[PDB]
Amino acid sequence: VPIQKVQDDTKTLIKTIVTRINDISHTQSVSSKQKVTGLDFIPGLHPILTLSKMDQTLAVYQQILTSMPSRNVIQISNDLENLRDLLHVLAFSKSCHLPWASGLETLDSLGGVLEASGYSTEVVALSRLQGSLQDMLWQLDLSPGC
Repeated sequence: VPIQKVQDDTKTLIKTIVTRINDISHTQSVSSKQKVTGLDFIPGLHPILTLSKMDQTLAVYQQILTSMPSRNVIQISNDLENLRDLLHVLAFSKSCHLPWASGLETLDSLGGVLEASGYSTEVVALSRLQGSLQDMLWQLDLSPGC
């Protein structure tokens, strides 16, 4: 299938996945209930990553999301797979072949980004995962390399 068909489903998927984050992110008021965020900071930056890094970002976030006994963020973990599915078929139409991320490749190489500083609240993982998802969409119009 053409890249444009893959992107059509990826555009709506990312925009729909982020809606679940936004729905529980509606309570991230200024110093109201956004407590236990480790140190009131966002060490999960939103830089320019490639299709290979995009799949890996969802794989490594799953290793932190598993530690979150909150149906709100767990139901979202299954929706991340749907983005990655198209992402693998996307690079195929670009003559590029990316490796399927296992999950447990950089659990510790990334776990230090958060320091596990009371990372048990939804707002925290959601504040990181929110733009992490949208950070795959704009990227398809920037530089979706492999």
